[PDB]
Amino acid sequence: SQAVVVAIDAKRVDGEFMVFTYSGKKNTGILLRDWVVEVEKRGAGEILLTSIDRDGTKSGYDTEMIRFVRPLTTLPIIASGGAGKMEHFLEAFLRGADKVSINTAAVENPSLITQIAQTFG
Amino acid sequence: SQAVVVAIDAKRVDGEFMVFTYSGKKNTGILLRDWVVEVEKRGAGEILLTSIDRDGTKSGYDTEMIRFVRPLTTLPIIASGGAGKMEHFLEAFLRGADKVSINTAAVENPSLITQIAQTFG
Repeated sequence: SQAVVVAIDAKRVDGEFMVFTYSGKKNTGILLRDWVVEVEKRGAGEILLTSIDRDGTKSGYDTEMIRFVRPLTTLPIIASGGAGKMEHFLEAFLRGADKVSINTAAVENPSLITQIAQTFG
Repeated sequence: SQAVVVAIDAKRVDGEFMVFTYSGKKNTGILLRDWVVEVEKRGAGEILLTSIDRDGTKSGYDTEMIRFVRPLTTLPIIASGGAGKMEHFLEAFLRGADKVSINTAAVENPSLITQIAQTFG
């Protein structure tokens, strides 16, 4: 299972977390709560959980979505989308994320990588 | 280090692999070869390597980019972008990817998750 990462992009639609495909543009009609479980059962090794609701912003990770997903699966959850500053990483971990993903934020401030790794491993 | 995933989006510009930010839209001017090394030194636990050149296609992962990155770092590399069918996963692994990421391909054919996990773990 260690070989498979499932990336899940989700956002709020009418009070429900829905899975989106095609770079966050197509509403699949599949509930996030159902998909997370199925991905675990099928043998995914970790989940890359991207909130389309926070992706591209610097407001922090979507901690409500992390909280929602945490009790539904035992897999490692990688929080993605929204990171801007050091306090955001602790916040994700406190909601049950196992890992944090950074991209633009890392390029623009490489020291974030160092700071997370020295604090959290 | 296990806590940090660095996502790197890259593509070819004038014969060089360049790092892009802002969902693959801004050319940073930073070479992929330099950035991979720096991310390793700074303590990233794994790299999510997305080829903007194959993302959103179903042609396979960008195996040339995986080959290019493999000898530059010892970190686990997650191949991302381009997956369409089972033979693509073996191909990525054979170029040195440690993991494969799937998203739209998994939603559209959940059995891919099962098949990768039973074959590769």
